Order: sequence, then structure tokens, then C-alpha cells
Amino acid sequence: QIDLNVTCRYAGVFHVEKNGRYSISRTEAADLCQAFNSTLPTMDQMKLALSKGFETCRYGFIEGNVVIPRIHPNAICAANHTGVYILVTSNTSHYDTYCFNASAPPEEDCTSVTDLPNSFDGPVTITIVNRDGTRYSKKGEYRTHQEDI
Ligand SMILES: CC(=O)N[C@@H]1[C@@H](O[C@@H]2O[C@H](C(=O)O)[C@@H](O[C@@H]3O[C@H](CO)[C@@H](O)[C@H](O[C@@H]4O[C@H](C(=O)O)[C@@H](O[C@@H]5O[C@H](CO)[C@@H](O)[C@H](O[C@@H]6O[C@H](C(=O)O)[C@@H](O[C@@H]7O[C@H](CO)[C@@H](O)[C@H](O)[C@H]7NC(C)=O)[C@H](O)[C@H]6O)[C@H]5NC(C)=O)[C@H](O)[C@H]4O)[C@H]3NC(C)=O)[C@H](O)[C@H]2O)[C@H](O)[C@@H](CO)O[C@H]1O
Repeated sequence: QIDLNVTCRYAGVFHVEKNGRYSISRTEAADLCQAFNSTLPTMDQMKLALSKGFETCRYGFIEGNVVIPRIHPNAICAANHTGVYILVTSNTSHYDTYCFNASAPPEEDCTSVTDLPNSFDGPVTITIVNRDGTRYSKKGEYRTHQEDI
């Protein structure tokens, strides 16, 4: 079983956390976004999302970097920084991910995610968990690198 907690989309950008813990490698992140018919966001896509209301208190991959979007300063979320905070120094390699779906609405979309449209055949029960608790499950796989499995 894999549980994927997903946020609202902001100009197509959303956050995904796997199994309630920082647990996604950079290769898994890319695979996960693809399974959502999405891509790792660019910095510019993130910046537009943050301008529309997107913030989290989680490190996650984008294309090229690990970031936290911050609107309000909070001392335990990117050490009180605002903006798209870029992680500079870390020993470790596993984070959450962000994803970008170009077909999402242009502003804030807090409707539930109901589908992992490009997951492939496989043995895993994958459950999408929305913040309101609504869940969607399917049997499949999305990880293409053996080292991530
Ligand atoms: C120093 C040093 O060594 N080097 C410097 C470096 O320091 C490092 O910085 C890191 C950093 O990023 O800051 C540090 O990492 C953090 O360490 C902490 C201690 O170990 C960790 O706790 C923290 O983990 C994160 O904790 C968060 C937390 O809040 O505990 C977690 O986020 C929460 O997740 C919850 C579940 O998803 C969310 O529900 C919650 O959101 C809040 O939820 C509220 C609620 O629902 O109750 C909600 O309140 C409601 O809001 C509505 C509408 O707004 C109101 O109307 C309603 O009434 C409210 N209800 C009420 C009143 O109850 C809130 O709005 C909402 O925020 C999440 N919390 C937040 C804040 O969003 C998160 O999941 C954990 O990951 C670590 N942080 C991270 C990011 O991992 C590290 O320890 C440091 O070493 C510096 O960063 C660097 C700077 O350059 O410099 C180095 O030198």
C-alpha cells in the first residue's frame, strides 16, 4: 500500500506527500508526477502558484531544486522565510514532491483529486488522500526505477 496525500492546486501546482513522511527520491518524484499526468514544476510555475495562495511547510522537489513555498513567515517552516525558499544544505536525499498539471484551473482548485490517470499495471494499492479525507484507490504501480521499489 502507498498513500499519497495531495493538496489543492494553485495554477496547476500541488504538493504530494507519500506515507506521511519525507520519503520520495528525486527519481520517484518524477515518476509520481508522471502518474498524475503532471511534471515537476519549474521555478517560475512555483512562483506563480505561490502568488495565487500556495504555501506548505514541507520540503519538496521541483525541477532542479528542493523548495518550500512560503507566504506567511513561520519559524519552523523555512526558518521564517517567505517566497519560494530553496533548500541549500542538507545531508539527505528524500523529500516530498511538487507536481504541475497544465490542465488544472488557473487559480486555486480545492476539488478532490480522484485519479492517478497514468499509473500502470502493478500490485500496489495506491490511495490518493485529499485534505478533506476523501479517498480514491486503485491497484497499480508508478515507480519505474527498481532502486525506488
Ligand atoms: C538552525 C539550523 O540548524 N539551520 C538553519 C535551518 O534550520 C532548519 O530549518 C528547518 C525549517 O524548515 O524551518 C527546520 O525544520 C523543522 O523542524 C521542526 C522541529 O523539528 C519541525 O517541527 C518542522 O516540521 C514541520 O512541522 C510543521 C508543524 O507545524 O509542526 C508541519 O506542518 C503542519 O502540518 C500539519 C499537517 O499537515 C498542518 O495541519 C499544519 O498546518 C496548520 O494547520 C492548522 C490547523 O489545521 O490546526 C491551521 O490552523 C487553522 O487555519 C485556519 C485558516 O488559516 C484558521 O482559521 C483556523 O482557526 C486554524 N486552526 C487552528 C487555530 O488551530 C494552520 O493554518 C496551518 O498552518 C502544518 N503547519 C504549518 C505551520 O503549516 C510540517 O508537516 C512538518 O514538516 C520542520 N520543518 C520542515 C519544513 O520540515 C529544521 O529543524 C532547522 O534545522 C534554516 O532553515 C536555514 C534558513 O536559511 O538556515 C539554517 O542555518
